[PDB]
Amino acid sequence: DCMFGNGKGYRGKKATTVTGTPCQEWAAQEPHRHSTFIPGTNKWAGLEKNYCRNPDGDINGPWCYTMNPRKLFDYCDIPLC
Ligand SMILES: O=C(O)c1cn(C2CC2)c2cc(N3CCNCC3)c(F)cc2c1=O
Repeated sequence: DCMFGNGKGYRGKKATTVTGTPCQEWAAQEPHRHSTFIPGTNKWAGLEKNYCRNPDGDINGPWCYTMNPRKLFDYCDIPLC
């Protein structure tokens, strides 16, 4: 699928970053601990499995926590609608 504007409403199944790195699941706390952007308390941003999302409305578009233990997050690569 494509993304509208900055992709805040994107609900597709892309689950890798721009470089191909697998995404970490939003509910997971490994390999990266995070107190923010958890599905338990954010019920409105579609924080589902390990899919690319944009809960903070970054102009750069949808992103995910990465499975690389050194690198916290990266943007994904989804075309503009
Ligand atoms: O406290 C935390 O766990 C985090 C706090 N922040 C904000 C900076 C204070 C984050 C910001 C991130 N970026 C997402 C993409 N748009 C820019 C901000 C991010 F990927 C993760 C976190 C955290 O885990």
